[PDB]
Amino acid sequence: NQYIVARPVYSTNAFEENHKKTGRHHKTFLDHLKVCCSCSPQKAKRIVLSLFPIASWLPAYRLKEWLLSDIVSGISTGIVAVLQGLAFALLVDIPPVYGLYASFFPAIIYLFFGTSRHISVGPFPILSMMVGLAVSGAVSKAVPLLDDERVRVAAAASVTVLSGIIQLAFGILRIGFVVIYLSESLISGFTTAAAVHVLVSQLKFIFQLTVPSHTDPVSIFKVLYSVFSQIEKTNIADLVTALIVLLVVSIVKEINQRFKDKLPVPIPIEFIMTVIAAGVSYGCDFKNRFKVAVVGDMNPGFQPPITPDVETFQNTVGDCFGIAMVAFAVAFSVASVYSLKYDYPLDGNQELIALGLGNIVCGVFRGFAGSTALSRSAVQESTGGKTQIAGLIGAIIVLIVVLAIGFLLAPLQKSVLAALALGNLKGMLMQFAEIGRLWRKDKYDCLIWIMTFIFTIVLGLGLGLAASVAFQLLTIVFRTQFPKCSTLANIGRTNIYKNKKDYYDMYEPEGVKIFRCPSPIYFANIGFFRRKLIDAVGFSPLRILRKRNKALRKIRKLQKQGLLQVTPKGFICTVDTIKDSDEELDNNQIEVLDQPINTTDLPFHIDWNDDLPLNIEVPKISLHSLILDFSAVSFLDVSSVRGLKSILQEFIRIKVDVYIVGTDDDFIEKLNRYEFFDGEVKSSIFFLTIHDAVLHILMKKDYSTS
Amino acid sequence: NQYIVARPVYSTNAFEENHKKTGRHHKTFLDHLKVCCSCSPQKAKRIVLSLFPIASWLPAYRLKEWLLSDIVSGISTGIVAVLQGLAFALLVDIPPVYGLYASFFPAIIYLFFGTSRHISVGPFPILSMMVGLAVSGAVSKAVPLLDDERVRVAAAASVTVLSGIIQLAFGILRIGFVVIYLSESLISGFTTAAAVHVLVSQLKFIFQLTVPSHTDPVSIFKVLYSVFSQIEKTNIADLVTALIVLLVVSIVKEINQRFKDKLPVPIPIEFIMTVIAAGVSYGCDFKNRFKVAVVGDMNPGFQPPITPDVETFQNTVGDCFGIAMVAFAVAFSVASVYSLKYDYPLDGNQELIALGLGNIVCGVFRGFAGSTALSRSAVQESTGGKTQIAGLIGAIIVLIVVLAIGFLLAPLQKSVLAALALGNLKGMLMQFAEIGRLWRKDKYDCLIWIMTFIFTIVLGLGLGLAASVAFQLLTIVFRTQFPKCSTLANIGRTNIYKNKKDYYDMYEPEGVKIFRCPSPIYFANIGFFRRKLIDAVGFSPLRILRKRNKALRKIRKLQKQGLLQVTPKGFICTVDTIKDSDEELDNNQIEVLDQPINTTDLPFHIDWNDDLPLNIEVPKISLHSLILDFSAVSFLDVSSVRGLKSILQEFIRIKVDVYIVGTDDDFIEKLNRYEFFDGEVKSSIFFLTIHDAVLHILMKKDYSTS
Ligand SMILES: [Cl-]
Ligand SMILES: [Cl-]
Repeated sequence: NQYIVARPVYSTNAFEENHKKTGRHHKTFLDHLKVCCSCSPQKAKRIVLSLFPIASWLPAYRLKEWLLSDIVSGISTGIVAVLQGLAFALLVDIPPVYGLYASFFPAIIYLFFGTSRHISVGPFPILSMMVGLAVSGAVSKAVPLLDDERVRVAAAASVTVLSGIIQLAFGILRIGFVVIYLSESLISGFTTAAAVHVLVSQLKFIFQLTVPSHTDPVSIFKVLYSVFSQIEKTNIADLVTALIVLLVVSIVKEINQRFKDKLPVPIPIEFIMTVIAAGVSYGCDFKNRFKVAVVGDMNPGFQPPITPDVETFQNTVGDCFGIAMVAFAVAFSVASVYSLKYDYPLDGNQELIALGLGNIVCGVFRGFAGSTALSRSAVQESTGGKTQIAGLIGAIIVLIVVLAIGFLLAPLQKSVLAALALGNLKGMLMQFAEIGRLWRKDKYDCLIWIMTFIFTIVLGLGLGLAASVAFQLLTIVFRTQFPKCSTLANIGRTNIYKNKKDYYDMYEPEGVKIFRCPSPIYFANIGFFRRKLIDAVGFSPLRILRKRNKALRKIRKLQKQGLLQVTPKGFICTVDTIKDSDEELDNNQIEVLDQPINTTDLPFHIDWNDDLPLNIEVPKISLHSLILDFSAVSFLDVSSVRGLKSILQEFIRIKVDVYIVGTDDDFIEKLNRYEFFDGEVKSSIFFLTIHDAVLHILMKKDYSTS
Repeated sequence: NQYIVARPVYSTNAFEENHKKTGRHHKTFLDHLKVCCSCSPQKAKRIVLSLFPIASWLPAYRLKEWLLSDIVSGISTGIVAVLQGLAFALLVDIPPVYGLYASFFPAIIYLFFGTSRHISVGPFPILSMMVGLAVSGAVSKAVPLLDDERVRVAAAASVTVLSGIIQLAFGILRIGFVVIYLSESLISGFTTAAAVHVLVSQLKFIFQLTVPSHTDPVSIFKVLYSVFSQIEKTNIADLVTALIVLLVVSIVKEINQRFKDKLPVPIPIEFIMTVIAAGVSYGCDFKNRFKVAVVGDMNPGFQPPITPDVETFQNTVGDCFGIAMVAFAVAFSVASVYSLKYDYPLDGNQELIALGLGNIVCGVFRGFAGSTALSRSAVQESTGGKTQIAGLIGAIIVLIVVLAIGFLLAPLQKSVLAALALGNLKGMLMQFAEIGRLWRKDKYDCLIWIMTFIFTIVLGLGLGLAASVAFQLLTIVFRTQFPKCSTLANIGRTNIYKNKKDYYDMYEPEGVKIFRCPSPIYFANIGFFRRKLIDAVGFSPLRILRKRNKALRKIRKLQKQGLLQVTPKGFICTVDTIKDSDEELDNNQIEVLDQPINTTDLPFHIDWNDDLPLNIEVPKISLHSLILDFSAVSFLDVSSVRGLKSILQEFIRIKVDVYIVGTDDDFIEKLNRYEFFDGEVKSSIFFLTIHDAVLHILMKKDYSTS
């Protein structure tokens, strides 16, 4: 192997000069705006088919291969969705039939407007908790036992319509890329904190206690006190039934996860458990024997459309923003999992449009918000879900339960629903193991995780997410805050320049300094960059310039008085009796020491690194060439330019040639916009690589030696 | 000038093997915590000298060179500080003697604990506005005419004590680097919007109208409506006097800065205008002839110490946090303009300590928060101020006014004080020109400017600032969100690789792709990076792997059925035109298509790019080597490393070699912590430069051809 290169030393200017560059009209936004408004027949059809995905996958339906799997997966997911809807309507503190409305309407709208094929659409615990908190805050700020739940149902419907409107607006404006602003560790900490929230929320149903509608901040600790202050009134039948259901459900769920091969269809343990619980609570008469809290009689049928309260809109706009963002984040994560697993495209913008429309229709018809539960999407995909016909059949099962056979869910206890909702928490609760992993790998992401979790538990579920996103954006600045700037030296007498402190037998060319900042320099970076550059070169260029200007002022004062005669050979002095005296420039003239040294008045050049007459003392420097390795400097903001240009100017003023190497052409094109280059700072300071600058320096210095 | 290199082709591993690495100790947190508790004699001496700067700059005082200049500068800045304190006590809506207390106490404390030598310590308009808003909020939220102003004075004192406590705590924990979290454009937009706020807040004194204590959000609009709703009751004498004062002070400040040289000292125009205003108001009896509002009679002397209300602390935690942050940011900016101008070190943590102690003492003695006014600091520096003895003399002048000659300021109108404030406001108002400048230079910083302005005008000054810092952190993500990822190619048959779309006569080695992402490839951009890499290579590695696994499954099915035979020659097909039968794997068996292809059961190689027998079709790829130019990739978070590892594995599985080049030694070391490396994704994929990777590819491929 041999790396044999023989070419000329290239500046960026000399390179672009010798190699003619393909002229490219990069873009404007006028032509982009107009080409975005072409409205060709083919473009109009493409837009109308991207807004109505069912027109594309329904005619391409593979009946023989998909119909039975869709029917089976739909039966399973609908049976699960009925119970999940009842439980999550308990989480919202409304009658439990509105959970069935929330399980019915978004699935039917997403069947038409959605691009995913494997997610089940409906409520999930975190969003039901967020909606319950939003409506408990909306009923509080309201300028004035069945009226209470009626007002709560109205507030839930209005919160749902507003969050659906926000989602639909975000999908129309094509902002479907907001999901990138939530990292894996932020989502992890938020979801395990929310699982702890839900665990705490199910305690009033396991024990059958009466807990107020507490609100954030610190709602979880308020709910814990309300629960364990009454722990002497705990219903024992509710507790025992909930523990039995939770135990059996978790055992059979682990069995389903472990024996996923020998099992043809996963065991529907939730269905069996609720059937058995309702049968034993109806046969043994638990409602009057043990005084348990049961689901009770639900009204058959749907409710007429409702009108959204704009007062609730005003009172909960921010809560609905949080609800819309969490709903989209969760649904897009689950849908992305399945789209990567089955290799089909997933339009994020369409998701927002599909979920917003579903939430609007749901809230209009008295349901509450919901996008996708990973627990129900897994039940749908694991049972053979091939298309969104499984969602249609799940919604048909929900419709059958709403219209015909809801009376069977009358003797079912709320502790059983709470036990199921608690059984679905193992996956999120065991994410506490991410703390140690992230500690090992990346402590900024461990900070995001730990720091998200604390915010969400301490604050609310919607305020915690906002503070968490802000802190996660702050850790990006933490990463690039104190960069490990280094000094480079040549190792091997070749074109390899490494850290000066890392290898033996390196070589720094005399008078040359190579400095590397390993990160994008921004506003929070440039003071540190200047401090480290000054520590690396060994002096402050502005201080050297100021002392040189002081020395030049003293030389002029001593020479125009006659004590120092100018000669083209040197600084001969007729009298060597200089007395100690400083000019003591006042506050209004001291700014004259930062000006460039223009000593062309004297016929000969002053050597500032030699000794000056009459004991005038100036700090002597060895540096004559400063190379800046800008390879890993991705961007420069407005603050970086101002800071860098001023840094460069002082170096240039004290006669130190500055070279910037390792930058691509886009970097220099962007630097041309800041009006960075001028006289005394030109584009000739940019070279290709560190070696290119180093060979230029060597030839310059050997020619100056000649 | 010829660049000639002849070295061996170096992986990172081969370079570490050939060049022995200088062993360096671990900078452990425990040993660092060991140096923390030094208990050394000189260490304790320097700690005490750093906490009490006066013990170091007072003995080193130059009397004959500094004393008279400091005396004159102190006289001038104290005469300015009296009037500024009165005006800012107007801004806080308390009696005007508390502005004198605010101009006295912090200066006397900063004389002892301040590392600056040129700033004038006291209130400035933005902080007086913030303190007044915090006081109005506190009096609003307080659980149930002189009593109203007494309540306001107590709330101001308490808000000040809490602001000082927060500053002192931030200085004790050594967090004096938070000023880096405010860019130049954030500060510019904030100070322009705040100058607009201060302009609107002085209108109730120019016109002499009764405006309620409006509070944010949109307090600027509320105050404008209440002002221009009663614009008919405007006092004409107040407006005329304010306009005359404003015209004169603006003209004379312009004459001052235009003719700095001819004037030995700047013309004191606020003082002269105040004396003339008070004289024509007392002689001509403006208080009874025109019913003008005057400063009134002030209580001669100081007030006894007060105890901070903890109810006010509870009510204004966040308000005082914003006040502390704005105070420190402003004082540090000014202090930094003179440290640099006069070349002395400025400790930020001692700045926080001194400002916090000054605010605590001021609030205890019935003052309001203040750090420094750029207008007053400029008067102190521009008049000859050399040390903080000028601040001591200004505080002595404020003391004289408080105790002895305060009654002279009795007939002075408040419109004159408002006019002085506006004359000082002109400078921050002139920052509207930065909009077009930033528009031309950097549009992310233009966005920071405009959004900071809008957040500060619409929301509060404290909420406006909080929102602004969040959006400015978000723009950092906006920059690195959609990087200009590009494909590279060789120019000149040497080691120069540039954008494939930029020059003519470039060269792509057959089968090699070189991909460059020019940014830290973090959580915001790993999906984008993945998509762009897939667009660059021309295919999806996972899709090719899945179709190859499908083809191999069909091959094994047809070969164990006896339909085809295996031979060292290849596949022998006695039967051709096989019946096409897709296996149609189910949802729980399909992830077997993502497994590595281990066809060692068959003795011969299966050339997946050749023709497969019996109508089997797989996509063919020309790519056999993929180079990733990670030179400008600064950092990688957990999300990046998971996404990056996933991308690499898919490529490796389809037999495409992957090389990562251009990364420094520190970057590879960080990667090891993440456990990125394992079997099949080794450390041998890292090479020094792109040419090193390319020379390795060529030798590998030519050896395989040989
Ligand atoms: Cl779930
Ligand atoms: Cl000011």
